[PDB]
Amino acid sequence: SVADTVARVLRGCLENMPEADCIPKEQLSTSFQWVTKWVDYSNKYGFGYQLSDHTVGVLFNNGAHMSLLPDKKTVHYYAELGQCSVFPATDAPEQFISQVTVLKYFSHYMEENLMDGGDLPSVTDIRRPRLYLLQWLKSDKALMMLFNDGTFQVNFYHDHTKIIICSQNEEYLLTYINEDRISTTFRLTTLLMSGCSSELKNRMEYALNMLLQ
Repeated sequence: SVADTVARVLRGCLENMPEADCIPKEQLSTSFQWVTKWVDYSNKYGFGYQLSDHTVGVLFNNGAHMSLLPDKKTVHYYAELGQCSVFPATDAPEQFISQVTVLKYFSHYMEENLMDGGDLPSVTDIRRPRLYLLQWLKSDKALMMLFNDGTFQVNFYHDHTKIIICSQNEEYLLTYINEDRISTTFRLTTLLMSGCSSELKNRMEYALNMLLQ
């Protein structure tokens, strides 16, 4: 249903926007939560990412999810079945220890082998009930990540281009991160009217197809 909403929106814009050469000229200055780095170790432990605020998250293979907050000290854990536990990392209870030291592993792999996926400015304050990954999908072309608040992100392998759909002031936004990791953020309402370049449009289409899976 979170997914239904994002699809409904993105199909809407895709089926209704015009033909264009260039991307839209009207562009915004803002920040919001998005995935700056990620790491797939799903063959063994699960899938990890880092967010814009420097929270580290991991979706484990068994369904559970852990986040390390930007203080590097505080953990938020959801079980498979939804149950939320919050405790500090170093004083973890027995049955979470293996997973915490894995969370930590992911944090340090990302910190010292990977670079930020984009030049969006770090969100200083993320205040809402905080994000966790609902769902991820990899095809041979791209990685798709969907968060509990509807934030939608797809990263293309070939050229490190990315698309991000989020909602900010009760409004839908799409940002394109290009080959140079420069970000441009539009109003969806704006893309609807003015359309965009075929390169962006094709990536939007590819993204939608990932969502309909």
